[PDB]
Amino acid sequence: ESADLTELYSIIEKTAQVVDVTASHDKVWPILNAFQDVIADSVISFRASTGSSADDLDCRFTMLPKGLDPYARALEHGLTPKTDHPVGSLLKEVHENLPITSCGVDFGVAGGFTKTWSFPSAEKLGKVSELVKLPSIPDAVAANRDFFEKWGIADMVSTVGIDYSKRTMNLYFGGGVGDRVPAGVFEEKGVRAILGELGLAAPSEELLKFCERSFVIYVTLSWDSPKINRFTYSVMTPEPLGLPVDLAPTFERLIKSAPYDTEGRNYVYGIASTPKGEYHKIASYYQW
Ligand SMILES: [Cl-]
Ligand SMILES: [Cl-]
Ligand SMILES: [Cl-]
Ligand SMILES: [Cl-]
Ligand SMILES: [Cl-]
Ligand SMILES: [Mg+2]
Repeated sequence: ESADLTELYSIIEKTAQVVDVTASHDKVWPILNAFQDVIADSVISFRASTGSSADDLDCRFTMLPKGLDPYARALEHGLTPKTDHPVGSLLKEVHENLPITSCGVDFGVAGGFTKTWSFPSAEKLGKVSELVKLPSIPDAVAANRDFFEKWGIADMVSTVGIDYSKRTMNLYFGGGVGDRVPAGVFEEKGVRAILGELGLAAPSEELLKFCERSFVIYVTLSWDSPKINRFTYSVMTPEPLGLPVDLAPTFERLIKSAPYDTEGRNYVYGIASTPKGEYHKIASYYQW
């Protein structure tokens, strides 16, 4: 399957160029070699960003099997260094104490290994009450326990992302046929209240219209701040050109001119609110 990795690299290099990023052969090939045994059956997607994060393109391999510890694999191959910071111990704690059924890894095509993904199945979700007991959890989860309880989302953790490069964590809520994020989270009063409570930028008119199409949210937390770092609404659609947003030129190019067919496939779009403003994300699915 060495020639398979060669085609995949060639797709990664070109897709990077579509969004004005240059892939690093020296960073990406070790990752392809490290995960060669799980790439064929993985879901592979490319995620572009506006704002500061526009300087790299993320590549994600998801739906990786139970029995792969993707952080351990990255450590084993020297793709990321050992650390005593709790970020390095959280994955194992989450995998034991939340009903995780598959996983994933995430890398910048220029920057190298950045994140792991831990996925419960939609039929049985994770709980904030179990997260707050984990030795390596950010203190900010319990520090915002009021927020998760207020908005009725504490028992519907649907994905955990761990970013080793930034020392942040993402908690997703909602998705698939699982428990639903309450409707009030997506109505204007709710969007204003949430962003206000979290000290984030007041929602734009574009964000309000986008929120009407959303049923997945995720919260970004860190170990070094008691405050939620950002709040992101997500929308899944096979017609991203029809989203009620103005698309960045790089996003339009990724939709229209990727080196592969996404005919029919869903894209995943996000709008992140921070204390300074709104930044967008779009994921295109190469292998599904
Ligand atoms: Cl993110
Ligand atoms: Cl509801
Ligand atoms: Cl996103
Ligand atoms: Cl998203
Ligand atoms: Cl910011
Ligand atoms: Mg259910």
